[PDB]
Amino acid sequence: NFAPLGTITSSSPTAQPAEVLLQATPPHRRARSAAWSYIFLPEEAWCDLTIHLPAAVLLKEIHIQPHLASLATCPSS
Amino acid sequence: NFAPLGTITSSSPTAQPAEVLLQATPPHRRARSAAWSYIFLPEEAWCDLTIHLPAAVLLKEIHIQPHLASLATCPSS
Repeated sequence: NFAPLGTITSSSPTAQPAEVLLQATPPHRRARSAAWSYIFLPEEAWCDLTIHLPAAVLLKEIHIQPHLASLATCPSS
Repeated sequence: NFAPLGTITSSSPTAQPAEVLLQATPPHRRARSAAWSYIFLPEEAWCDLTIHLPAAVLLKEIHIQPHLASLATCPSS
């Protein structure tokens, strides 16, 4: 897992910092709050997150874990 | 709402009774257990529920409310 060594950023100027998404140890699977949250404007359809790595890597898999306490907030695609 | 006056049944001989789904007052939004549950066999794809009414009615709408405490169990279609 190379994610903890990189830097995460977003193009929305009003987004909560998301450096907590890269921690190696996953949060508890019964937490009452999502680690990272994003609020959509009524005319918005997509949000973006960019991860920069310090050096080139042969990539094979991407893992994303949503907030299990409430799956109504899982991204649609 | 004509549902409370009808009878509900299912074609699976090993299904939990589902007469509680017809109650007029909805359960609490923060309940820790689903009102009705069904367990799928590994070769099963669909389950069925039939509601019989005592007299003919001009039907317009159908409402179904899943278990909000865990949306991973919401039916796919």
